[PDB]
Amino acid sequence: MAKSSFKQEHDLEKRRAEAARIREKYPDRIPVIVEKAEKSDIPTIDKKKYLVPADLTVGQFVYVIRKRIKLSAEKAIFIFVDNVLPPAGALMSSVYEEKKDDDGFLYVTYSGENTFGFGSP
Repeated sequence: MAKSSFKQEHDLEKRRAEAARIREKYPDRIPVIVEKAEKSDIPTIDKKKYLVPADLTVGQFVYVIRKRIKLSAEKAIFIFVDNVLPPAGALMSSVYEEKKDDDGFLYVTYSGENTFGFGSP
């Protein structure tokens, strides 16, 4: 209902392994799986999945998306997961190991705001 991707393509072995493999490896980079929300209207960003360092926060991950993906000036991005709205400033890292975790891999879903929805080509 909230996100849509991994639920269609399950592969814990991959998530679990890559998760513990990285935390054991050294980089300790936050595995972020960006996915388009159901009511998402912010298309352009190559979401899919990619490992992002834990040396940053939630809003930093947002800063990663940097709302430069055909986004508007005064506007920005917004993430929804499991019907939530992360602290966007906390710390995807600590957070990853303090509240939200499934194995070590982090799954997120992006969504925009009053970005694009007027006239399409």
